[PDB]
Amino acid sequence: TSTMGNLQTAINDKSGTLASQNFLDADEQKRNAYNQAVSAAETILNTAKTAVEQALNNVNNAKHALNGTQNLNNAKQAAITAINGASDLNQKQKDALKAQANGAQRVSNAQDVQHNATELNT
Amino acid sequence: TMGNLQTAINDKSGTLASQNFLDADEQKRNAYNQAVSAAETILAKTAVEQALNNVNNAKHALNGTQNLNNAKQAAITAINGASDLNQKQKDALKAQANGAQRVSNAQDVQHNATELNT
Ligand SMILES: [Cl-]
Ligand SMILES: [Cl-]
Ligand SMILES: [Cl-]
Ligand SMILES: [Cl-]
Ligand code: NA
Ligand code: NA
Ligand SMILES: [Zn+2]
Ligand SMILES: [Zn+2]
Ligand SMILES: [Zn+2]
Ligand SMILES: [Zn+2]
Ligand SMILES: [Zn+2]
Ligand SMILES: [Zn+2]
Ligand SMILES: [Zn+2]
Ligand SMILES: [Zn+2]
Ligand SMILES: [Zn+2]
Ligand SMILES: [Zn+2]
Ligand SMILES: [Zn+2]
Ligand SMILES: [Zn+2]
Ligand SMILES: [Zn+2]
Ligand SMILES: [Zn+2]
Ligand SMILES: [Zn+2]
Ligand SMILES: [Zn+2]
Ligand SMILES: [Zn+2]
Ligand SMILES: [Zn+2]
Repeated sequence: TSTMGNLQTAINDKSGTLASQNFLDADEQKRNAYNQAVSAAETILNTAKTAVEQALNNVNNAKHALNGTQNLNNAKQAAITAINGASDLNQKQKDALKAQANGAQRVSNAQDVQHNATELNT
Repeated sequence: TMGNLQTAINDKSGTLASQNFLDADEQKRNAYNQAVSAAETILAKTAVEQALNNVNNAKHALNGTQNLNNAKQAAITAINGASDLNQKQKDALKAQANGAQRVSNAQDVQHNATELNT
């Protein structure tokens, strides 16, 4: 069906999604929900229109719920806030650490910056 | 806000490799590329915030995925209207259309169906 085609359009995007920062840094429950929806759709692509439609909806909703990007932005702001509240750091150190946080490509990089700032401050 | 802008610029290469970009209308691909370039140039709060909006709006506007689903349906419709094809041929061609990973693959299926039908 047109629904089968649409479902395929979602499952075939699996691998690029799974390699994206927005997936990789999403909350674990949300990563699991996307994986489970993709597996369920793959089962079908090997139905009733309602079953295909529910599978499609479940993939789209899981995919849209991935929040790696927002997690990264939140991690950056947390690092910045820490760097700003680090009263013992001089301006040069704060600037360098801010540059690291703002440039963080992964949540772990921003978290490492926060930890390093706090360590240096003490 | 500089941090948030950086998050959008740094995603440029993965976006550019996605089918949703590659098969987007050319004006929408251009719009995303221009917005990313404008943001890169920056890397006033309101100028940073507008740059960010512009990247996010351009990214959201990319429509490769919808172009692919459209191309799939157009191929299916052609296959369905191809009165000289038998059930076996129609089925095989529908499988190819539904499995198309890029717009061009679905358009090739449509052309092939029409050619086979005539
Ligand atoms: Cl991403
Ligand atoms: Cl895509
Ligand atoms: Cl695809
Ligand atoms: Cl054609
Ligand atoms: Na999301
Ligand atoms: Na879009
Ligand atoms: Zn992304
Ligand atoms: Zn979405
Ligand atoms: Zn002190
Ligand atoms: Zn670490
Ligand atoms: Zn720590
Ligand atoms: Zn330590
Ligand atoms: Zn220590
Ligand atoms: Zn990405
Ligand atoms: Zn993709
Ligand atoms: Zn995609
Ligand atoms: Zn268009
Ligand atoms: Zn504003
Ligand atoms: Zn969006
Ligand atoms: Zn099928
Ligand atoms: Zn072609
Ligand atoms: Zn043709
Ligand atoms: Zn031909
Ligand atoms: Zn011919």
